[PDB]
Amino acid sequence: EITCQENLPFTCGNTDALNSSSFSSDFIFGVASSAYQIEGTIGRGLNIWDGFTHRYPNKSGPDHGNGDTTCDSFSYWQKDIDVLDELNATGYRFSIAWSRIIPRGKRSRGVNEKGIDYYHGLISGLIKKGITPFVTLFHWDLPQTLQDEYEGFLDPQIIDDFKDYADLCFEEFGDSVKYWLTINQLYSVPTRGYGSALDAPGRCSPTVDPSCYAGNSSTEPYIVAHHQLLAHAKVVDLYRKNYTHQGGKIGPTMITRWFLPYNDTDRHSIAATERMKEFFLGWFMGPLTNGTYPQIMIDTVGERLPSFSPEESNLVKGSYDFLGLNYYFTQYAQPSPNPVNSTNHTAMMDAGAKLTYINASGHYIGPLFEKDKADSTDNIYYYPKGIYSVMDYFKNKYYNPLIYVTENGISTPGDENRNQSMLDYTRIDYLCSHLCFLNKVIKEKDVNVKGYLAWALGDNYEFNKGFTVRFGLSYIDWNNVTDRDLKKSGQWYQSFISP
Amino acid sequence: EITCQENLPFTCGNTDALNSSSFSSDFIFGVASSAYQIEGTIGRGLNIWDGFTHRYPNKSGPDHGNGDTTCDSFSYWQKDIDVLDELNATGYRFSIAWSRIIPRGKRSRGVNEKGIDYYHGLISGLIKKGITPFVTLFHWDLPQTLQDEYEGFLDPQIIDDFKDYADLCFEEFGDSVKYWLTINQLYSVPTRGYGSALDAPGRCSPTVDPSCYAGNSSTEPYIVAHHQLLAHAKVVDLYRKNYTHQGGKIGPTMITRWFLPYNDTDRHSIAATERMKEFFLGWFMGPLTNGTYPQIMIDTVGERLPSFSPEESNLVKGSYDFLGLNYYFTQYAQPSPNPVNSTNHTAMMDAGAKLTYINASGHYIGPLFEKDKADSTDNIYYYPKGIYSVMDYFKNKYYNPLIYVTENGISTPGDENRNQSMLDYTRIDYLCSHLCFLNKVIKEKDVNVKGYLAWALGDNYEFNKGFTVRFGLSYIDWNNVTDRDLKKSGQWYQSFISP
Ligand SMILES: *[C@@H]1O[C@H](CO)[C@@H](O)[C@H](O)[C@H]1NC(C)=O
Ligand SMILES: *[C@@H]1O[C@H](CO)[C@@H](O)[C@H](O)[C@H]1NC(C)=O
Ligand SMILES: *[C@@H]1O[C@H](CO)[C@@H](O)[C@H](O)[C@H]1NC(C)=O
Ligand SMILES: *[C@@H]1O[C@H](CO)[C@@H](O)[C@H](O)[C@H]1NC(C)=O
Ligand SMILES: *[C@@H]1O[C@H](CO)[C@@H](O)[C@H](O)[C@H]1NC(C)=O
Ligand SMILES: *[C@@H]1O[C@H](CO)[C@@H](O)[C@H](O)[C@H]1NC(C)=O
Ligand SMILES: OC[C@H]1N/C(=N\O)[C@H](O)[C@@H](O)[C@@H]1O
Ligand SMILES: OC[C@H]1N/C(=N\O)[C@H](O)[C@@H](O)[C@@H]1O
Ligand SMILES: [Zn+2]
Repeated sequence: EITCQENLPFTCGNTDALNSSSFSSDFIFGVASSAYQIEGTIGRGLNIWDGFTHRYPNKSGPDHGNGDTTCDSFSYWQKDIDVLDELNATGYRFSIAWSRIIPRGKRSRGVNEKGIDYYHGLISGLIKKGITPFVTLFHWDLPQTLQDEYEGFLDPQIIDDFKDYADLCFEEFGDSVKYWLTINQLYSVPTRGYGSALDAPGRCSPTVDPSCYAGNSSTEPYIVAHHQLLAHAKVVDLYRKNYTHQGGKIGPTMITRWFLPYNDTDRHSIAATERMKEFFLGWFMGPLTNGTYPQIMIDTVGERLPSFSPEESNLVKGSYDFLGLNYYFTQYAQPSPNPVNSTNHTAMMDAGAKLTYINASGHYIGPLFEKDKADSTDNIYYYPKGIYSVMDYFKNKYYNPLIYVTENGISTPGDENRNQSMLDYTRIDYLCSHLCFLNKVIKEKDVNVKGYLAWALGDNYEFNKGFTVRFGLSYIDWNNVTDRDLKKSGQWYQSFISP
Repeated sequence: EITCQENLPFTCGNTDALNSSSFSSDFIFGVASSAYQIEGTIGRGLNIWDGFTHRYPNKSGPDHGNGDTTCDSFSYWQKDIDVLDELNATGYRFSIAWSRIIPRGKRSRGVNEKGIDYYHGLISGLIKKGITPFVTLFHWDLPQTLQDEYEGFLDPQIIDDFKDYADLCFEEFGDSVKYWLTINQLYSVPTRGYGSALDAPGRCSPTVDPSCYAGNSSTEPYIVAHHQLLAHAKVVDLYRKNYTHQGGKIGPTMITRWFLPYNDTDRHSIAATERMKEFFLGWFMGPLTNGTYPQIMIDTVGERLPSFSPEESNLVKGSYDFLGLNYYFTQYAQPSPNPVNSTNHTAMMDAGAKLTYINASGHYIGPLFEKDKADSTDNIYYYPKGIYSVMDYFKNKYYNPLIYVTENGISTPGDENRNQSMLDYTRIDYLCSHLCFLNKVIKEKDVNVKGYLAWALGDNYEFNKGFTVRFGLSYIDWNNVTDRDLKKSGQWYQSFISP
């Protein structure tokens, strides 16, 4: 019988009690990254994260930081492999920058052979060290040209451009890459990129944020989400029809959260919690498992929710061999109005829920996850059992999928000095508390989870936050980025992997 | 009788002997800038100077500097107006960033009203201080989308996109702007952007520079130059047919240089010198005055030189109300082979000339203009009489045009500290020596020159050099860019203007 802690102090950092041998022999352990965040612009075209951070610097991060040079994994990819080798990691999730291999967006305009060579070397070096690649085709860094030609995922033109890009990746790298992820966190671009405009490309309704260059927060999230599903599905069908000889697997990445009622004896809060599951997870998992959006979304969103034709439904339903599930935290849900006629209406209001980390009786759900110094009542708190709840829910509700945990991790503040940042015991407690629950759900619920990739391999540019927070298991000095030095968490993870 | 100095020491910094009253009463005096170099990316889309400096950082400058923030004239445009007001300047040349007003390149994709507002405020503030704007529509900063859709000026699609952009500028700002420049230095994009790949977009033949993403240095300069002439001419015809009510004037900007024989008793060097005039100046001035390229270019370049149809010839011939002539220096020319079959052949080799600053008897042409610490035999030297020679030549060869000197200036090294940089006596000597010759040619040759705009208003990002050199008449601290403090040269220029 496995017992896991939900509250500080944690004791799961003792590798005598929790280690890789606690999991099945074949279980993959590693770390994750993405291309905007780590490579730098050298050698690639420009994408919408370049565009957004440069046009709206105060949205790039409080320090106005961006991915121009970052940790320079363009030059120092071997040092990333060395970190993985030091960890004895068996997996590494990274992304391919579309703008590095097809700087002009549309594949007929030519490829960047040097870009292709950069990923070939990375992939070869990973394999030579026994590290299985998990490659994300699209971690948000859309070539700027596509955004400017047709507003990217807002237009159905994205489908074929994304398919031709994907096809080039499978042709060039699929002999060695056997695990592909299509779009990172399907929920995030529609809502943050086209709803709140916190993320690239930064579109929204005028009264949501007057800085947005265009948009409609009420309708565009749905359009973009629908196009993401179609583009994803077209790529999975291409992979499974044209690249079955490579013997690999493909899936989407979901951001997952658990949801609990803000008041667990209040029917209205319970109903909001179930609505959040459908609006946050079912918005994509209903299409992916059934070819349709959830009924509550059909009902509430009405004419703003696109329909799938019968062909599209069939393309999307079942369009995965596995699911990459990212997991960081859980929210309490309570009812909230949905003012659909308000000029500041967003798609995120359609769920009819307000989300918090404190419940009605004043209980904070778990330890601190992210401090927000400008408004401390907006602090995020984590909830280790949420990983158990999410995996259980996916098995039960979503037809027993094969799952890889493709991100899990926690930041520490960029204001800490190097010594403080290296002594990242808060990160060991976060990681180990989640791994304990992950082992527990695999054993108790028989969830088909086959690997875990912690966020992040190293310190990097953090979307929305610049370099004001650090997520790495290895530390990078921004005044001299060559080295990636294992923190206390990296050193702990090394011992967890090889106890 | 006017006597002007050609060699150090100069004495023309004494405003008792040379000042604005030496020139006609109506003569315009001011300074110049360009939008990439001064504004920053905030509030605009991305262009090919963003793309080039980010993809090829070692070509942006030795410091890898770029125009991301620069002197932040987006925020501090009023401080630029204050500099001009302090100078009592009567003119200011600046450029409009296409990517600020039409971030998506093609006007039908929408305009950026806030971008438009930024130039309206600038223009209104200039006029309120009695400063005549001279506005460059295109100072090299092509929206990246156009480069990625069709390779920008490489394709004839540029013509209409540039025309629709220009039309928006005339509609929005032409009620107040009465002097328009179309393309900055017609020679430079074809040769540096598409020949040597020193400049955006960075195309060349593979053996010229293996880093180029595509190109052909032998043919693409000609294609691009031809499209520039067509696009320029289409915009001048639009201005003169549709905006004649505004009562303004439009012209191209030429980079001018004088050329002298490396050996003035050697027929071969004399012939090379005359070939350089045709290949450097006549490449554009033959079309602009006659609708045809020079005969020597027709003969030498052969099938690589595009033809104008009769309609195009007529559009281009006479497509100026004035000429903006930039002038910085003069070269000696000697013969050089033109290996047209060599894989590393460039269009610049077609003139059959090698250019130096030292003649056959060892004479350096004038004072130091730019030191090149990596190869000192590549140092540039200036030649004050060259401004006289150029203006005389334009009057005699090119049908007595109306001329504004739209750039003239000199750098000082970025390694100097602030005190040294403020004590920029070398810049006073450069400026005054040229102004003396400019007054002399107006008086002696009756050249129709009506104003002079020194490069630059302030320190800025220098194409190819980052922040490793300074050109300003006012100093900017890169650790805190708000202020623009007049240097010794700005203070001298103030007294020259108002003696
Ligand atoms: C941040 O920048 C935008 C311009 O993109 C401006 O509209 C907004 O007010 C600024 N935000 C703050 C908090 O100052
Ligand atoms: C607009 O929404 C903001 C946050 O969504 C809210 O504080 C404000 O009341 C809303 N305004 C109206 C008119 O509903
Ligand atoms: C930068 O870091 C690398 C790795 O530690 C080191 O070898 C190199 O000397 C350092 N550079 C400077 C300038 O300190
Ligand atoms: C500069 O960068 C390019 C890659 O864009 C590389 O090909 C070239 O060798 C580097 N130049 C030098 C002098 O190192
Ligand atoms: C290529 O040109 C470079 C400079 O233009 C020159 O030094 C070299 O000789 C040329 N090579 C050939 C094969 O002509
Ligand atoms: C920056 O320069 C401006 C102008 O001199 C000054 O007012 C402001 O205090 C300076 N900022 C800092 C942080 O020094
Ligand atoms: O916020 C941490 C990490 N979290 C993420 N999702 O939750 C992103 O996919 C990744 O790019 C980001 O850096
Ligand atoms: O090199 C000085 C100056 N010289 C220029 N031409 O000669 C450019 O138009 C301008 O952008 C550049 O900064
Ligand atoms: Zn940048």
